[PDB]
Amino acid sequence: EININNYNDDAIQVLEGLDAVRKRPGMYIGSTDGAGLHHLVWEIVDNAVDEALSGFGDRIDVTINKDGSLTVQDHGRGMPTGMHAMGIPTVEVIFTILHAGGKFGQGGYKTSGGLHGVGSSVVNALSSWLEVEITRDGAVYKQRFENGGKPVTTLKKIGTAPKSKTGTKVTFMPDATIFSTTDFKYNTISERLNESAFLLKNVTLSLTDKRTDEAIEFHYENGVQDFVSYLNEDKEILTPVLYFEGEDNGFQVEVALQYNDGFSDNILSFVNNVRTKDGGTHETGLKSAITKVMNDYARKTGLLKEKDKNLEGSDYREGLAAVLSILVPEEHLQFEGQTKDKLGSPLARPVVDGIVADKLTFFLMENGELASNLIRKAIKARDAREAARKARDESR
Amino acid sequence: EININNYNDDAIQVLEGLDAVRKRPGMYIGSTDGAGLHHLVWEIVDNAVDEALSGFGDRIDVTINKDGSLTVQDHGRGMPTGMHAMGIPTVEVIFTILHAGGKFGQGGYKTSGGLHGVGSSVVNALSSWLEVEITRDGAVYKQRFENGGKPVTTLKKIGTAPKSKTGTKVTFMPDATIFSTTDFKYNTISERLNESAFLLKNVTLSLTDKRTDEAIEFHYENGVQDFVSYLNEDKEILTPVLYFEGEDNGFQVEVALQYNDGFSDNILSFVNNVRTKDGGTHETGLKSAITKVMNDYARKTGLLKEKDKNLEGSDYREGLAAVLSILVPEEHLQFEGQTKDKLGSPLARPVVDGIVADKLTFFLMENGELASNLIRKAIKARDAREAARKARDESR
DNA sequence: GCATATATATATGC
DNA sequence: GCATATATATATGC
Ligand SMILES: Nc1ncnc2c1ncn2[C@@H]1O[C@H](COP(=O)(O)OP(=O)(O)NP(=O)(O)O)[C@@H](O)[C@H]1O
Ligand SMILES: Nc1ncnc2c1ncn2[C@@H]1O[C@H](COP(=O)(O)OP(=O)(O)NP(=O)(O)O)[C@@H](O)[C@H]1O
Ligand SMILES: [Mg+2]
Ligand SMILES: [Mg+2]
Repeated sequence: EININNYNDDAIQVLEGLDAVRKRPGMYIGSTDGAGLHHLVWEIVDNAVDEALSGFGDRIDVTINKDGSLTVQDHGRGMPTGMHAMGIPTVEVIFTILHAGGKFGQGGYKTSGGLHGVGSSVVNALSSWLEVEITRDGAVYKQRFENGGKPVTTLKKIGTAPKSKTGTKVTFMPDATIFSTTDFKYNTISERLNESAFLLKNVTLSLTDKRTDEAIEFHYENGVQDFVSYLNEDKEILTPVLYFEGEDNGFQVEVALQYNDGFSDNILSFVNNVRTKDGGTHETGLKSAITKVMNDYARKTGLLKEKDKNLEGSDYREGLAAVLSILVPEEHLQFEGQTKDKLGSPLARPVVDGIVADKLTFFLMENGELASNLIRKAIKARDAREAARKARDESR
Repeated sequence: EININNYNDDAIQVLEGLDAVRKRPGMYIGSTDGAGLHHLVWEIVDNAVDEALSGFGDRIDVTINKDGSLTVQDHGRGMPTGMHAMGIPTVEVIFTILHAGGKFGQGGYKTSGGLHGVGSSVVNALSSWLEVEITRDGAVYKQRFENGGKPVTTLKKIGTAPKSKTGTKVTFMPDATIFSTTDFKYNTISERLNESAFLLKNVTLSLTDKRTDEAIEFHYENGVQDFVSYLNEDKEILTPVLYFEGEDNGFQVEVALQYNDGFSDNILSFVNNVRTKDGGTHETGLKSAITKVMNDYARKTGLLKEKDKNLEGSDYREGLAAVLSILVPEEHLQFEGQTKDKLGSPLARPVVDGIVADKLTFFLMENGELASNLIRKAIKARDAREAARKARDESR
């Protein structure tokens, strides 16, 4: 037996890779609960999106099948259908080998959300079967895997097509043995695709559930502005949607703002169309140049007096709705961990802060009335915040 | 030439493992700053700690070399010195292959910090050079890597040692090309190792910084009680140090708690001697149980009434300082992410909430004067909080 | 029908 | 500059 009194060469083991991910899923998707479960879905969809963000495809069709598996069809270029430089088909590289793919700087993708090269393999490793249909250059190629991403067929030609017809169609059963639930939730996927559809002013995403025949479809002519509105729908707005966009040593930033009656700060941020829910170097940029440009503004118009300290950030965000969406080139792309919740690209902080800072300073100079009322609300906020502290402190 | 318009099988690159941690350092230590740099220390210490937790090593010393490299010596069993079955020294397999080790429950280890099979390998990949030295079985073996972990010797026997003596000595220089800083910080390391000491009664930990001639040692006999006591040192207490402890399903919970005249809570938790700075299922059951037990004591003794609302867990934790250290078995260990920052194992919410609730019940039932000052403390809390709500609301 | 989680929303302090 | 907890709503499983 292996011991403890007996730690020899025999005791160190090497996982075959997809096996590493079956053993330590937590490292790759976070958790094996339903939140875990849906990260598989996001991995495949992010792949169709990265195709669309490079220019290929105007339609992604997610589909919960009767039997419980899920499908992502796109009209992008297709996965390469030949022999890879390593003696199994390239598709087989995508799905079974880790740290492999097109987004390492080579030039196959423009800006793009994937960057680790694990996504499709992680989905593959964690499924009890998985199928690919590629459409390329007149032909349709299929291949299947079973029992933790194990090839059971080579890539294999099964049909012809119109020649203009291209794209990828993945379908996987998540593994009952890995996940405490394998019940895909139509409500979760609907809300995700909707989030994504905002971010492709030119794309249509769809979800179809053959379990219930429910179906929805998303499309948005004005993108991040439509996003902000959709955050303030059944709410009551105290400003028109501000829309600021710009570029800067290859960064591309798009931002939409609109205040509401409310008191919440509610601001959503995205690197290369990938929601970064914990914020990051980009969100900090925005937060910054609001507080700077508002405080600077109110000092220049005397509405915060001279001997009067500077409002705080909380104040200026109280009631805010903001969608921030940056494209960051691959050479500058850093997130904080195999996930993609937080953004560590130190360049994004001056990028955004810079671009925002200019656009905003110039919006207020133009709408004096709107901008004064924004500074008066901010003043009212620090008044409330201070009254709470006054109180909480009196009581001790 | 590889572009958007020419994407066939050469646009997919396969990164050799250690190159991947160099390509995407965020996925692997989350940042390439002072915080990332100090991650490379903690991985090598946790490896040493893991030996002591299985019973091997009474000592762990850490040195910041004049040249700015850092050593970590342990007297544990030493890494296996022979030939791994994949055809290379086992030492090599540790420092150069990802997803490899003795902690996937094979028996080499009891319960350990580590579990991913990557830490040693990450430190090597991010180092201008790395040197191991194993003492086992009468011999001192030694092996050197350069240029992000490519081996420049093999595992070479370099001399003699006495036949019962054992240990591993890991020296590495962080790679200045990767990190924005490679100054190791003595205060930082001091602090971490202090804390690693409170959980290792059988180990004395050392830090020497040959840059400046300063050293500290660390040894504790009392675990989380010595830890809580130090957490409160220059504060004023208002309670003895409380210590619960219990076992369940092979898990082991230990926790120390103690209150101060302050308004802050100070909960520190640990899985397998590894610090979980974001909590996780085990901190949460810790907190759950404090709250539920204390409101039950509230209503049973009548300091809360029918008409009154249950107190928030926030109220009960003001001035709280606590250290929760659990031991969780490999076959249940699971973090959210590669990062070990928060625990994700489901069975630990019940276990810790079981052990503490039972134990803390028993204690209030029997320390009623104190139990009532506590409850009264949470109330005057709640009245501060609920004073701030009204005095804020009364401002809008 | 009971308690389960789930979608959402505010709350400062170190 | 940084971490969610829950408050209480509703929807759904034991
Ligand atoms: N739908 C698709 N269409 C075309 N190519 C694809 C598609 N999905 C994956 N690929 C290719 O397969 C590679 C592997 O992607 P993937 O396994 O998800 O990792 P990745 O996109 O690079 N980066 P990450 O998603 O951060 O893991 C990609 O880089 C693409 O070249
Ligand atoms: N100080 C040491 N003494 C003895 N064996 C060691 C030591 N350091 C590492 N090892 C061996 O190397 C293996 C892998 O080290 P490491 O790569 O950091 O992996 P891990 O500790 O298993 N997993 P992880 O640390 O989760 O990032 C361990 O399982 C041990 O067998
Ligand atoms: Mg991807
Ligand atoms: Mg380790």
